[PDB]
Amino acid sequence: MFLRIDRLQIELPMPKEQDPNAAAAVQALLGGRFGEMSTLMNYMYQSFNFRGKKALKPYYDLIANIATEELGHIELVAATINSLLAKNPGKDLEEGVDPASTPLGFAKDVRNAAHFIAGGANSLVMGAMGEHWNGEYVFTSGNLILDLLHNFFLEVAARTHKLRVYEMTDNPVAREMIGYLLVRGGVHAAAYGKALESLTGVEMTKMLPIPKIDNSKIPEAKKYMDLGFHRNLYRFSPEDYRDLGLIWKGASPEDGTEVVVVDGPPTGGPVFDAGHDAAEFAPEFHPGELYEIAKKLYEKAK
Amino acid sequence: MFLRIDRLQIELPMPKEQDPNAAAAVQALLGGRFGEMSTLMNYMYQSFNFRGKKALKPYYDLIANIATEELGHIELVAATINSLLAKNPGKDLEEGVDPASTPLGFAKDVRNAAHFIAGGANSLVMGAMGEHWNGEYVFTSGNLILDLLHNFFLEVAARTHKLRVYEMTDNPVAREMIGYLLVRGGVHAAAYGKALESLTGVEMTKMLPIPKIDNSKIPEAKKYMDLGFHRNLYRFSPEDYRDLGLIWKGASPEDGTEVVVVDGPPTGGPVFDAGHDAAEFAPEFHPGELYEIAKKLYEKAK
Amino acid sequence: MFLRIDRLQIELPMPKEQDPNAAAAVQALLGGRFGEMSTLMNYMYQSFNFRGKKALKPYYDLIANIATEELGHIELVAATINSLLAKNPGKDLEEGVDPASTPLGFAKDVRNAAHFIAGGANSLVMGAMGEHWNGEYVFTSGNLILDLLHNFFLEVAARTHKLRVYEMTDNPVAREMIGYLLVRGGVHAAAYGKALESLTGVEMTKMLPIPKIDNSKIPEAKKYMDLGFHRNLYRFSPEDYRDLGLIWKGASPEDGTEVVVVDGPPTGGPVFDAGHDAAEFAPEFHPGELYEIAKKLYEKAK
Amino acid sequence: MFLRIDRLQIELPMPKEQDPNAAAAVQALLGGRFGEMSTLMNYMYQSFNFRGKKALKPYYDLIANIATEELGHIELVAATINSLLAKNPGKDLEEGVDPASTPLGFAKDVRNAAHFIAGGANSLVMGAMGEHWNGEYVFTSGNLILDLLHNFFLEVAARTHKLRVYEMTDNPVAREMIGYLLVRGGVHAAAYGKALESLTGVEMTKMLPIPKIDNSKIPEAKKYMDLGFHRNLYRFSPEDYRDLGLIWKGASPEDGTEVVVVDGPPTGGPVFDAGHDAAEFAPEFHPGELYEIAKKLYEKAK
Amino acid sequence: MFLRIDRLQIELPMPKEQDPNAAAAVQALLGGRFGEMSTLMNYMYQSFNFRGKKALKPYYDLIANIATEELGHIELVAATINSLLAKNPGKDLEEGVDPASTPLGFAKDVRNAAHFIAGGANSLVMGAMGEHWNGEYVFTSGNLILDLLHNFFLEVAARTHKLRVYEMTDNPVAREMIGYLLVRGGVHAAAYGKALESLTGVEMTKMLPIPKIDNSKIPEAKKYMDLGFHRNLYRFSPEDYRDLGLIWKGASPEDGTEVVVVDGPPTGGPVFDAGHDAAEFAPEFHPGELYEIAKKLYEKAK
Amino acid sequence: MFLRIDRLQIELPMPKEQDPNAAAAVQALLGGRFGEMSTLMNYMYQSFNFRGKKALKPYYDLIANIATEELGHIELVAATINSLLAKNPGKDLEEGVDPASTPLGFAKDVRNAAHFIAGGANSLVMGAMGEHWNGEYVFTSGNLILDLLHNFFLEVAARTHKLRVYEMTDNPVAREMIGYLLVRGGVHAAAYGKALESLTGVEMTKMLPIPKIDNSKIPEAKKYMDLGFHRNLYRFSPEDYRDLGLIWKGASPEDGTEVVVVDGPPTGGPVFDAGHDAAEFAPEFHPGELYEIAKKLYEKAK
Ligand SMILES: [Li+]
Ligand SMILES: [Li+]
Ligand SMILES: [Li+]
Ligand SMILES: [Li+]
Ligand SMILES: [Li+]
Ligand SMILES: [Li+]
Ligand SMILES: [Li+]
Ligand SMILES: [Li+]
Ligand SMILES: [Li+]
Ligand SMILES: [Li+]
Ligand SMILES: [Li+]
Ligand SMILES: [Li+]
Ligand SMILES: [Li+]
Ligand SMILES: [Li+]
Ligand SMILES: [Li+]
Ligand SMILES: [Mn+2]
Ligand SMILES: [Mn+2]
Ligand SMILES: [Mn+2]
Ligand SMILES: [Mn+2]
Ligand SMILES: [Mn+2]
Ligand SMILES: [Mn+2]
Ligand SMILES: [Mn+2]
Ligand SMILES: [Mn+2]
Ligand SMILES: [Mn+2]
Ligand SMILES: [Mn+2]
Ligand SMILES: [Mn+2]
Ligand SMILES: [Mn+2]
Ligand SMILES: [O]
Ligand SMILES: [O]
Ligand SMILES: [O]
Ligand SMILES: [O]
Ligand SMILES: [O]
Ligand SMILES: [O]
Ligand SMILES: [O]
Ligand SMILES: [O]
Ligand SMILES: [O]
Ligand SMILES: [O]
Ligand SMILES: [O]
Ligand SMILES: [O]
Ligand SMILES: [O]
Ligand SMILES: [O]
Ligand SMILES: [O]
Ligand SMILES: [O]
Ligand SMILES: [O]
Ligand SMILES: [O]
Repeated sequence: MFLRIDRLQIELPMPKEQDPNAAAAVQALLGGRFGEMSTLMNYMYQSFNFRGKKALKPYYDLIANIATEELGHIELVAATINSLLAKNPGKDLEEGVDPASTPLGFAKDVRNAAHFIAGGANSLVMGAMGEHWNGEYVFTSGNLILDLLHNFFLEVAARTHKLRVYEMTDNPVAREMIGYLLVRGGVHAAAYGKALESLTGVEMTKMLPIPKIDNSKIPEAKKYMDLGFHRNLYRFSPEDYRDLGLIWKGASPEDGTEVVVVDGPPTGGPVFDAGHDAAEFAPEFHPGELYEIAKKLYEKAK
Repeated sequence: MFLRIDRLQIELPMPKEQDPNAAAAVQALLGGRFGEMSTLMNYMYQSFNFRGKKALKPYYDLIANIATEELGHIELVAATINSLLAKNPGKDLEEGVDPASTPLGFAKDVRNAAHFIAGGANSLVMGAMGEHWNGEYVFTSGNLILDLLHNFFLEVAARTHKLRVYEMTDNPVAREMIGYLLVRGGVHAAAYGKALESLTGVEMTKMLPIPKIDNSKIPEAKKYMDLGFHRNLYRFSPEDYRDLGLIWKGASPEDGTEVVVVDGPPTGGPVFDAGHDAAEFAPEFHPGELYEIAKKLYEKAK
Repeated sequence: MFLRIDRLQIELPMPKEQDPNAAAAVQALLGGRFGEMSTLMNYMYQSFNFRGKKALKPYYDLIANIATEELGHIELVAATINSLLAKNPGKDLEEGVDPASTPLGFAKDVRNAAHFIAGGANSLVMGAMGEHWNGEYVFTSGNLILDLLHNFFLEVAARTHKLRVYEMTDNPVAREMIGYLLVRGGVHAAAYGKALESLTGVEMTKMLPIPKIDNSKIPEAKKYMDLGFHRNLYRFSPEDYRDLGLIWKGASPEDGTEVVVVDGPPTGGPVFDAGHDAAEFAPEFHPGELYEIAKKLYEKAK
Repeated sequence: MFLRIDRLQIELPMPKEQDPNAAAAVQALLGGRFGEMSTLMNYMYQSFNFRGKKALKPYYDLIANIATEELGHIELVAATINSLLAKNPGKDLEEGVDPASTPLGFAKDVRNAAHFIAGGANSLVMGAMGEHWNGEYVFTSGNLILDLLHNFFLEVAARTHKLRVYEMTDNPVAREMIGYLLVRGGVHAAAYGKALESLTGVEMTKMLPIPKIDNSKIPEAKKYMDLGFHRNLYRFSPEDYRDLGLIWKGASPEDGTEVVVVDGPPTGGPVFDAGHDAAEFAPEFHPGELYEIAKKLYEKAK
Repeated sequence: MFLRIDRLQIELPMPKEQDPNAAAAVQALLGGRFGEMSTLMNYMYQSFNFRGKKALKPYYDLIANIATEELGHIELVAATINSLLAKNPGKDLEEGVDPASTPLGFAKDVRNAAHFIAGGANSLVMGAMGEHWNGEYVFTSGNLILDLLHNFFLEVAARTHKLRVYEMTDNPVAREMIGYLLVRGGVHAAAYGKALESLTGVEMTKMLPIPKIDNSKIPEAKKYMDLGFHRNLYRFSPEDYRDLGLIWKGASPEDGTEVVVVDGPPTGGPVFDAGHDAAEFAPEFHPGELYEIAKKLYEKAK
Repeated sequence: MFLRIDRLQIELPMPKEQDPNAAAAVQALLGGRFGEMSTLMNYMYQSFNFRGKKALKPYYDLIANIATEELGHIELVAATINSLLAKNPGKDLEEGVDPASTPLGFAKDVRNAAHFIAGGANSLVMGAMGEHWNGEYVFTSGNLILDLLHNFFLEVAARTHKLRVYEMTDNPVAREMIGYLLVRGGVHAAAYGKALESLTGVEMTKMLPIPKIDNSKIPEAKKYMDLGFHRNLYRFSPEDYRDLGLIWKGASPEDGTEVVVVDGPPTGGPVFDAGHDAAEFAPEFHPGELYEIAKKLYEKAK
């Protein structure tokens, strides 16, 4: 079972203005083959399908727990996309938008028109070419070593996509999200590498980094490492998965320092609200009446 | 962000036999168009994309919270499929399997060979025809009423699929899961119906049930209604989404009785472990050495 | 624009038994790559996209008119599938079905479970492997000769699929439909062949038949040829497309006799009603109340 | 069976010049998930699959007839796309185009290059991201109420897409088509809402409009309402489907006025011919010889 | 550029019976995600896309050459499927087949009806669920180490699928092919492992075997190891790719013995001819006349 | 089996600078429905699946041999795309690229962002809309005439796509590749036309050219015809497929001159190396160390 906390894993800054094509690129990191939907769903299904949940508990704890962290990663990437697509972030009501004036004319020419037609200028479950995420992006073989090898690869392929998208987008919201997730994915690759070392004797962490560029070269990632985030494997559970430190121990590939298991989630930051976009009819063409209905619900609870 | 509890939402019975084609049918309820992946991802993305998270808070709480419940539903359906595919449920080691003896011969003739080739006799992210789940199964328009109308329909379509699959197999593991999720889906349809009533004045819950058959006629669903579980909307959050009762109030469609919000998840049941299946090399061809490695990780003194 | 006549293009026989796997095979002829959805949508879009609708009018008339015939062919193939899936053909009410008795148990083991889960034991927009029909099955290049060459090939590929499916099932409903559509497809291939001859001088009809087997060797096709139906190109329009005989003239490939345009559709046969299937909740679990509602709508006096 | 009339459901104006990206956006309304292919194919297959064609005749008439209207809607949207893609609308011959001069250079940079590579600058069976229409966009459950609920949703989701595309495209051809189809889809949603009211007692039409914006705010739609088109359900059949007025009666959601069944199709407008585009080789590189062949066909018919 | 030799990479045994469902399983090894189409197209595109073809030549030679071997592997797997589907292997003519006798009746009930409808009882470009091979099964990142890590994983995933299919069928044609390709895939995994060791210092070959079962335990693989074939990396080029031994050197993972480059292909075996299948119209319904045409082409004197 | 020669079928010129959208258009010719992957895989699978390999040998030789030529065509088109995507063609090391400077900013706005995210600025297995190539683009019926008719169509449809892309792209690398492949595809269509003439008596080559434009109007193609390349069917085999001249004889459709079989491949031109692109991490972020590793491999081979 799962619980939800209404916080992003990190706070995000506010864009100056909408950037459709940046959003379209960041979609690769959400619904593309090596996006956060893929790391999420790989580890989630592997955790369901895991054989030897007690006999191989340290490894089950690892996969089950990282799966849970990836839920917050799809959330964070979606928030980044939504921030880039928001007309009026935080503004509950805009008046005077006239559909006859072609208020979405810009969207005719952007890469991803689906963001504005199918979405209400919001994230979709797709990659940078509009390709919808698919379940064949999941590998769940039941063989622990084969799955872990897959997962080590998956994390460094995902890293490579994050680096490339970072190099496309100058928006601070994207750069902050990517810098943070470069550090988190670095932890995951290190953890799966340590798991493989324990099971096979092959020194997988010595292959890192892939590509051969340090996260320290990405300023936003460097800041998060200066805060210690590359050391941290958070236990995203009230009471379970207490044996993470049997694998998540020893040296960090980033700097050689001792890694640590942190009890509980980080404190994070606020969730994002894109506000009213009347031309998208989102959350309504003119939401004033619906806001009054919601206000009255609180009154009649008395 | 999210947390995980290492428990299924309910206790499931022990499978007494492998039933591949029953598993293949139950896959519709996991990765088909109207399976639990679809209710999950619809509500998850709508929750990310929600505009007016404070101004329309009761409705945000509702979608965000139901999304979180659906995480446990994909888990429960996957455990059911894994139960139907398990050769040696709960058993850490089977010896003496020889690939040359054709130990997967039965799998040649089953509907879903992928369960045995791609999976290690485990669940996959697909429906009853082998179709992998896809992101175009998600509707996230940004318009609150349009989304809620979609979701009401989605829940009753999903219910229809559950009823049809129930009629295909008398397997007790599958029927236990379906009975429970008929009740839970009944709550979700009722909740979206109540949300629509509040926003539009249209008495959507008076359309229920769809199809025109009562859950009380399904013995395994009646079991859970007899415990009161159709009344309960569980708040799957430590501290957030506290305004569910502004919508989740008034009469149950099942029996006219007053519905209630329950703070926190139900107690749950243990997770499922399919055990060793040597022919699937899962978790290893012979996992004895890996089990010894895992045991030695605990020798870590202190 | 289009009009509809509530009749199948031919009378079909009453199914005597459900035959799921025969239905699954016949789906190739509906939603597979070379099924009736493909001939329909190819000619429909080519007709929309046609350049020179006046300057090349005989060829426009041909494609526009054959497209219209193919609407009745998807209808006929769907009726055939529905006949093979019908539990109680023509019967408005069956009572006493109990879901707990596993009334869909047989469907667990059939090839196409989607017919029973997604469909209410009815046709779906897919082929013999469950693959949903897709728009990339359409070729609409704007170049008349290239399109016509495509269409000649399409018809003989479709014929090949019909012959193979015919050889898979001796079901009389399926064979009646296939015999008729072998004849109709023979007309379409001949017509596109004659169109190519007129534009290029290449004697395309001399390539027929493909494969090298005569329709006269298929008893159910010979039935319709014995009535003269291989001669007939029906003009499915009240007033338009009057120049078909500029192309549809000269010898039939079947027997060398003169072909003719028939103004208007053939008489047809009744539509098919699969009746009540309570286990599929179709048209309702118990439709008695809905039938009473419908009856009362007629009480509307005047 | 079906018949064809060589008229669009409304006349369309002529664009000043080609607008590739407008065409690419309008594709959502043709081959996207909530485009006219989807309303067409949903109602078409539901009509084939309908159980109780006599006992539930008013509802069968409704679905069967609306399906027929949607055939003219795919035609109208395709004509709109073709109008936006036409280089030389109405012009049968352009001379002097040299492929070596890069006459399609502009198409290198447009959103939808397939329009110019796979199509001969013509419509394709796809949406606004190039995604080909697929049969999984059809819902045909066999359960009348479930299907009608689906269809009510489908029409208002389609409306939402039409409004968004309208807000992207200032081209009169697009605005006229969309204004007209907003009114027609308004009729369909009202009709399915009235059908649900009759079967369930739930006042579905009171939910309209969705989104909460009146068609009267869209100038082209307002004109069509001033002509009475929101009242009209046309009977697209010579002799069938005569019981539409048992459901299609009472108040219009637009203005409260009495709705009416119109015997027969509207008179409509001319079909569209994009003319010659030599760089697309459409209908031929230089069609002069083919036009002479067609002329001679009329001579030799004497 | 490429050349072709009209020989399979090994001699295969004569099939003694048709086995449709065995063919359907073996399709996973052809067009599934981890089939030979995937190893082929991965290495082929990586070879095209390779940066540093001179500066990193040993690694280019390796990928370019293994790609070429995989061409013969798709050929070998297709021949195996065709053997399992052949009615009359090696026989040019069967007379007396009558379509009306339902000669394809068995095919109604097999898993893969497409083999008999779309194919003429022959291989298709698809996996074990009928899923057509797709280009998203290719990973071509341009980063040498990332690609090589991918390829190491790909080979051991492919091996896992081969082992599972081997366990599904005791058909001798299938098992001969699988035994040989277990050996060949073992060479490829070892070679990519050695390439990774050279570039990273990580002892990837020490992870082998994955799964933890030796090829020597599969009798048909041991057959080929007993001939020495696990030592051999064949250079499939007349004059190019001469630096393979810079990487393909040192110990075999199978037995610790020294591996070698073999200049040129192995001798091979004859190609397979499934013979006439009249019910499939393959190569014609009755090919006697075509055989006479072919014979007469040789009468060409000189 | 197959062999590889490290030469392109023709030399290609060097672009002045990267042209992403030209690359995206040329992708249609690689992985689109009528691209070189399709001609390749059609003929390859038809050759595997061919019945009567001896009795119909001239036709088997033709398909098997043309399949082999198409391998070099996917190679040539990929080289063209890679040339258009290369930042630094031929340059082994660029220093000073800083990811923090947004060095991929241009790629945010191009049509095909996947080239820069999933690819390392390299070719992908997809068409001009990002659609990945799929195995349903292959037709392998087992019926010789039906397949040959398909293949004649396939070649002229492919030609049409090549002409359209030529008209979009002024880059010499694209124009040279397309001019050459127009001539080669002209040979293939002529050859399949001659095969059909021999088997059927229908004068298929008289339909050529399709579209009705001569290759002589494309300057690059004209040059290759002036060199005689339209006459040449190269035998891409050491010793096999020696009966091509039984079909490949008589008049060329281009100019009436006698066609010829050439023993062996053409001499071709150099393969292409895109060089270092540090922002793509291709072949490494900074490949200096890897180049030193490769150098040392040659030293330690002594
Ligand atoms: Li911006
Ligand atoms: Li640090
Ligand atoms: Li625990
Ligand atoms: Li519970
Ligand atoms: Li239990
Ligand atoms: Li008839
Ligand atoms: Li009948
Ligand atoms: Li314009
Ligand atoms: Li009005
Ligand atoms: Li009637
Ligand atoms: Li060999
Ligand atoms: Li043999
Ligand atoms: Li350029
Ligand atoms: Li010449
Ligand atoms: Li030979
Ligand atoms: Mn992540
Ligand atoms: Mn991760
Ligand atoms: Mn659920
Ligand atoms: Mn639910
Ligand atoms: Mn037809
Ligand atoms: Mn036809
Ligand atoms: Mn419509
Ligand atoms: Mn409509
Ligand atoms: Mn291989
Ligand atoms: Mn391999
Ligand atoms: Mn080619
Ligand atoms: Mn070719
Ligand atoms: O991740
Ligand atoms: O991540
Ligand atoms: O991550
Ligand atoms: O759900
Ligand atoms: O559910
Ligand atoms: O649910
Ligand atoms: O057709
Ligand atoms: O047909
Ligand atoms: O047809
Ligand atoms: O529609
Ligand atoms: O519409
Ligand atoms: O509509
Ligand atoms: O492979
Ligand atoms: O392989
Ligand atoms: O392999
Ligand atoms: O080709
Ligand atoms: O080509
Ligand atoms: O070609």
